[PDB]
Amino acid sequence: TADQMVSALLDAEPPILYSEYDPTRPFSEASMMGLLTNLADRELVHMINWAKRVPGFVDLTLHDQVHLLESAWLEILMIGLVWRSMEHPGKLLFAPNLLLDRNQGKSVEGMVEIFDMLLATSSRFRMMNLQGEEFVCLKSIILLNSGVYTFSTLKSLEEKDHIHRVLDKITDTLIHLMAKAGLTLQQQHQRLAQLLLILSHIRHMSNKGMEHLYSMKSVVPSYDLLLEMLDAHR
Amino acid sequence: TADQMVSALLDAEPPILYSEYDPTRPFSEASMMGLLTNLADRELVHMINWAKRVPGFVDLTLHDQVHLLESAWLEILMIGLVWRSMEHPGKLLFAPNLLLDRNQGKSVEGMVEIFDMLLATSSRFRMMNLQGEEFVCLKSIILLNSGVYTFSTLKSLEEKDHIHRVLDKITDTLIHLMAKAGLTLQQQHQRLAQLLLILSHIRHMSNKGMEHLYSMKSVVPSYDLLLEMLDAHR
Ligand SMILES: CCCN(C)C(=O)CCCCCCCCCC[C@@H]1Cc2cc(O)ccc2[C@H]2CC[C@]3(C)[C@@H](O)CC[C@H]3[C@H]12
Ligand SMILES: CCCN(C)C(=O)CCCCCCCCCC[C@@H]1Cc2cc(O)ccc2[C@H]2CC[C@]3(C)[C@@H](O)CC[C@H]3[C@H]12
Repeated sequence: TADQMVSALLDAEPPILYSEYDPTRPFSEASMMGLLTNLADRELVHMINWAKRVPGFVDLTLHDQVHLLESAWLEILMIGLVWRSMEHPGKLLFAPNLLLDRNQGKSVEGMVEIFDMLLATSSRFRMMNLQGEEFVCLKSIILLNSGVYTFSTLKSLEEKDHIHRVLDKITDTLIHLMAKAGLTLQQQHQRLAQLLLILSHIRHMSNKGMEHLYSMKSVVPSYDLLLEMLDAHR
Repeated sequence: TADQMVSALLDAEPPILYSEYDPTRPFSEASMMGLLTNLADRELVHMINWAKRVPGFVDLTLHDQVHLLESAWLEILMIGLVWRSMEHPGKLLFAPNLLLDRNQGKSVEGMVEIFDMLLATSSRFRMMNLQGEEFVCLKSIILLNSGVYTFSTLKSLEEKDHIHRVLDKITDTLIHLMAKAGLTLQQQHQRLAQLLLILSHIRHMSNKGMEHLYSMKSVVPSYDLLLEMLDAHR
């Protein structure tokens, strides 16, 4: 049911991790990229656990699970960051001990442009009063949607049909949440659209972020890493 | 009204332009990039005329009109291409005299990857049976939405509020179209979501296309070009 979908997603939420650095040492000696890389690397392991709990995800082939996570990982990191930063105007809560403003983004060439986008997205979330139940629906939508247009064998046709069925169930769930909040039918469809259009901007920001990461010529999980992490034993 | 919005958008549609090349000359001697650049350059002029007819667009400042078109131009070109290609499986109808398959995209390094995405998007449009009235709504949404998160003066706050009001009116229009087609309330909100999620993929494809164009180090309209074209006399 829609209420069961909501509880499942909320129950699956990953933990909020801390940055790893000597708090009794001067900040200017740290590698900003080192801290951010190390944080994301640890978040990615919990990402895989969360993804396996998104209803419908483990019904797909391992190959298609990997394709979806390879497309979506940075969008999923970024929507979590924007959500964890919503109540910190002007700052990005990478971790509770790593709350950064835009001037701190200037320590890495090209990064302040990305921080500005993330900050503006968190502002948009605040303006709309995004609720946590909506947040978990949108994050699941990113996981299922971001790689689905870039997979026509029979099995692929079946995998795409299943993804679109799950996506439709999440839509039904978002509408149900909004009807419960007292929105009119018109406000429900307007708010659904506003939320989904924000996903376009998250995609944009992920593309700009990935371009920035690739420009360091080093900071990106490989196909084989994600495959090994998703291909678990019992 | 919603019906008036639909008629206004349909009436504003740009013409379908032809590629410029000697049809009595061998194809292998043409510059593929030359043909594609020259086509897009001519489409951009008609783009500006169309944008000025999207309800609400000319109410914005010239500066914000330019920002929106600078963000959105390639997405708007690409959604038109995908729409003009819907009934040509396996081909991209850049122009009626320039219908290209994926092997023709291999003549420019890096381009076949983009052609594959565009082709897969046109397939998705065919699968959903996208209607022309829906197409014009989605194209207007791209224009209004793609640059709205990347503009907090009072005037900017007013410009963003107006954009979001127009966007909400287009949502209402898309729902109205779907109710008229006989869809249930559930199918209406599911189809609205499916359409808006495709816009995320169009954004993605524009980002990959822009990366490809910038990699030629040359093929992109400048801020000053768009400003001069939008800043018309009477
Ligand atoms: C084959 C084995 C592979 N082997 C050897 C490995 O070590 C495998 C590890 C491979 C994964 C390594 C990925 C590291 C990604 C770091 C992302 C970084 C942290 C972060 C964290 C967040 O929560 C939310 C968002 C963001 C990003 C936002 C956009 C930013 C600011 C960009 O502009 C520059 C930095 C970016 C931020
Ligand atoms: C300051 C004055 C400036 N000055 C001097 C000028 O000349 C101002 C002209 C500046 C504008 C020039 C932009 C040229 C853009 C060409 C885009 C090209 C044609 C096209 C047409 C479509 O309808 C739909 C889509 C697409 C694109 C899809 C993605 C593709 C395949 C990429 O992978 C490589 C080619 C791309 C396709």
